[PDB]
Amino acid sequence: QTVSLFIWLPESKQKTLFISTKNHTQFELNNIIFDVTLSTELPDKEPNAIITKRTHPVGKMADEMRKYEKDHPKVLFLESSAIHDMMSSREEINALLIKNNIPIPNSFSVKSKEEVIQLLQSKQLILPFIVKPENAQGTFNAHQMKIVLEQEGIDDIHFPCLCQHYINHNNKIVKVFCIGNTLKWQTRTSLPNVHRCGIKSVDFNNQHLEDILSWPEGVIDKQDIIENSANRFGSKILEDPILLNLTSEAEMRDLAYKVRCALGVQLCGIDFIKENEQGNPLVVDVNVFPSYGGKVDFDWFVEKVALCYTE
Ligand SMILES: Nc1ncnc2c1ncn2[C@@H]1O[C@H](COP(=O)(O)OP(=O)(O)CP(=O)(O)O)[C@@H](O)[C@H]1O
Ligand SMILES: O=P(O)(O)O[C@H]1[C@H](O)[C@@H](O)[C@H](OP(=O)(O)O)[C@@H](OP(=O)(O)O)[C@H]1O
Ligand SMILES: [Mg+2]
Ligand SMILES: [Mg+2]
Repeated sequence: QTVSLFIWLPESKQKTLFISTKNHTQFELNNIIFDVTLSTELPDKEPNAIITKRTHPVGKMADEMRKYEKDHPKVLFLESSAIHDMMSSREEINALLIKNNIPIPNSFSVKSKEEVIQLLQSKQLILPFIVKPENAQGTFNAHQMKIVLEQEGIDDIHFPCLCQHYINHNNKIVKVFCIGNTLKWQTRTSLPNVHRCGIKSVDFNNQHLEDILSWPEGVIDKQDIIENSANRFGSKILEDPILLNLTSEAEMRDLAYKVRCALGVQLCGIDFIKENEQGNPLVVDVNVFPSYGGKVDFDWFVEKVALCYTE
């Protein structure tokens, strides 16, 4: 039997994702011959599956994608417009995690300051909390965060947004990348533990963590400033999370399976933290068709996609 897989990615994503690339590649896996094509444009001939990350929620690619899906219903998308749309909403992601009993820090999708005030006044939302845009993917603004340390810190929040209780997690985050059942994981630095010293809020873009160098004195412990200032608070690789006693392989596989089932996604990245590095994983982010840690082997990627396709 033969299966055609078509990888549809712009050069920008091809460059960040792959060490190198190939046009024609054919291989056999589990008694099936896979023909894999990579292009920046949609296929002229209908394949069995299209493997794609939609660069932006709106625009030409998004439009082409929706049209193609409608007009070629037999083509499997990894991942579809519908999955990208859901994964572009922090509300929709967290609703599915909650519905599927996957621990997260306490989270509220809010539309207004009045709503935030009521959540604070009723002791539902506990300080400090991080404010994440409702839009989750495809822009610089999607990653523009505020940490609210005191009630007065709510004044300049951009709505709609997710307000999520801030967990002091000792500046370690576990990243689990999935190609279906195939996993890759790592630990990175994250954000420092924060202190409620009187400062009302601080801001950072997750793509520009050097913002943290400018936070007022007292929010971060002096020793944490010493330990992280040399790399400008950048997202730095740490030791393997099992070796660090943060998690186990079985825990990561269980969590990743639960998230994939909850969200109906095969190609994703899951970020989780633990309060004081102990207890339940707390999922803080799920991303469609992620970085996989950057610069991955092309042949590895396509074989694992083929494996996923069979399953
Ligand atoms: N509830 C929480 N408590 C403490 N820190 C949190 C947190 N939620 C997120 N963080 C920190 O903020 C960072 C950015 O949050 P998040 O991962 O949700 O945004 P994002 O979707 O912009 C990241 P990506 O670039 O991986 O998509 C995380 O990497 C983590 O360091
Ligand atoms: O895999 P991690 O380390 O979690 O980071 C990814 C983010 O999670 C994605 O949201 C990025 O996509 P966008 O820049 O389109 O939002 C994505 O950008 P990319 O698709 O260009 O690689 C990555 O930065
Ligand atoms: Mg993240
Ligand atoms: Mg994200």
